[PDB]
Amino acid sequence: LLAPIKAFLGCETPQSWLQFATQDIETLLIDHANCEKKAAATALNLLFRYVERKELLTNLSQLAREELLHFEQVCEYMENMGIPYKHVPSSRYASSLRKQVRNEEPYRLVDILIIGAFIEARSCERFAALAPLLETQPETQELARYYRFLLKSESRHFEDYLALATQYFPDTEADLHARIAEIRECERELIESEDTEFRFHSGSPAPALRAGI
Ligand SMILES: [Br-]
Ligand SMILES: [Br-]
Ligand SMILES: [Br-]
Ligand SMILES: [Br-]
Ligand SMILES: [Br-]
Ligand SMILES: [Br-]
Ligand SMILES: [Fe+3]
Ligand SMILES: [Fe+3]
Repeated sequence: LLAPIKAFLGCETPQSWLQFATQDIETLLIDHANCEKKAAATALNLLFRYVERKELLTNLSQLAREELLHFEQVCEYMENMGIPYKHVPSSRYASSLRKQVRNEEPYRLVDILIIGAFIEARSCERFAALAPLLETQPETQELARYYRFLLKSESRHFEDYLALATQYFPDTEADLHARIAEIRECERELIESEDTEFRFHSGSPAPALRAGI
């Protein structure tokens, strides 16, 4: 299941991220909640703009409902875990990737769908990496269960985004691969490079941030 996710991504989640993540479950979960909202937002914006693309309408409308359901599920975990819904401003991740999107159609559309694929792939890999680590303490065992449950969901979302990108790309398969490889390098750098904040999709925690715990 994770084999094609790992092939598609340009790196694994660094061990530095995973070590920090277990020391700030609160930020992890609130940012997770926000990411689920953002994935619904992305899909819905696409439903507004590309009404001629009929497989995108069917698939992404379903996806946006599932993401909203994920949102409600995380909100319930927060309730149950005693976690208030604090203001956590968004990661650098999605906004940086969104800066790569080309203006010219249909490359705009294709880039957005390729980024979707990478975001969903990365989430899937990161949930997978976290789940066994969270399993090790009782107060995070329920979250681990939930993270393993999400894996199937995210894997499908990745596949769907990538399938859409493939069918609406106008040029050769080789041209698609080369563009995917460009976005892969951007995403890899966002994940592996140092990051002074901690979020679901934040990069390798900086010393500054390590000192704070
Ligand atoms: Br859009
Ligand atoms: Br629903
Ligand atoms: Br024990
Ligand atoms: Br291209
Ligand atoms: Br880097
Ligand atoms: Br932080
Ligand atoms: Fe989700
Ligand atoms: Fe998703």
